[PDB]
Amino acid sequence: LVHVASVEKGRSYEDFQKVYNAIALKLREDDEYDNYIGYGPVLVRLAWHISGTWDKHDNTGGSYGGTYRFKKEFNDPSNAGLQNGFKFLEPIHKEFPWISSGDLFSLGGVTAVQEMQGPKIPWRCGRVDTPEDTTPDNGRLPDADKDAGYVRTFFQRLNMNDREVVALMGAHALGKTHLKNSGYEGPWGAANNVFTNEKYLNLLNEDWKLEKNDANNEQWDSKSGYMMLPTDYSLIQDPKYLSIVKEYANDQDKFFKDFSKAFEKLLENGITFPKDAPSPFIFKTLEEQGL
Ligand code: HEM
Repeated sequence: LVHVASVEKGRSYEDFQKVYNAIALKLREDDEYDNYIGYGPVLVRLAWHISGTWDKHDNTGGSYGGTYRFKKEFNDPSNAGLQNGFKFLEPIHKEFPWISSGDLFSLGGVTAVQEMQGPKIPWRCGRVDTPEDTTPDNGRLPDADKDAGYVRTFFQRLNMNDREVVALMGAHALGKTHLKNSGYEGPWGAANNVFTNEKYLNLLNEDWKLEKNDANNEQWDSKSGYMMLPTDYSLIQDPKYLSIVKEYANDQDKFFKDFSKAFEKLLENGITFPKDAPSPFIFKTLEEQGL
């Protein structure tokens, strides 16, 4: 498969900045969701799950075709709870019907990170909606009950290396786990809707204990009332991942720079951009615009 990026006809930077603005204003307004965490966390989870289905071997899956809109992918067990992020974005798509699904789902992830005080993420437009038979089969997204070898191998299918994987996993300081969605329950840390290097500090400084939760799954719980997945615990069990964890724990700006590079790579996997294509856009925040 080849997937060539095609800009939505006649649209420029200013059109996409208006879709970003609409997502950012609604994030501000619907502040009460999930006990006042807001929708920022589930929107960056949605952007990673529509991108995480990519397979480098045959170019299937990934963000291009916007196939999460189809039933097979929408009802994948691994996507449980993302229906909330979808319903958030739906009035926004009615307001700007010209944007493709893949572009809207991925831009929601970018808008969430920047509005939660994260780094600027360069974003490219041009994903094109593809038919229901291009929808990937369930089962390509990663299990949580596994170790650092599983993690390294999994992320190789998206050709992410060690530094990219540890930077990406920094997103597990956002939001929380929910028993009814995944069989895991608890907050990741103290600041769950502001983007920081907190995951790495908790990984190095908390007194973590292995326990079973009410769904019979194992998770690591700390004295502070925080939890972590087995796959997050991996990052301090593997010697290569651990030196990168330490690096991000001591330097939030290095974490922001690397997360920014790896998250854009993730959202662009499987997409060929022509060089007539516009450069990646850097959107201004509401605050930068005085809105
Ligand atoms: C081995 C990799 C990964 C596994 C196994 C994994 C698994 C999970 C699970 C089980 C949850 C809890 C879902 C729930 O109960 O609602 C979760 C939440 C979340 N994940 Fe991941 N994750 C992985 C990678 C990532 C990456 C790479 C990102 C983003 C760049 C990410 C972002 C998030 C966010 C923001 C949440 C919180 C969502 C919310 O608050 O509703 N995860 N993850």
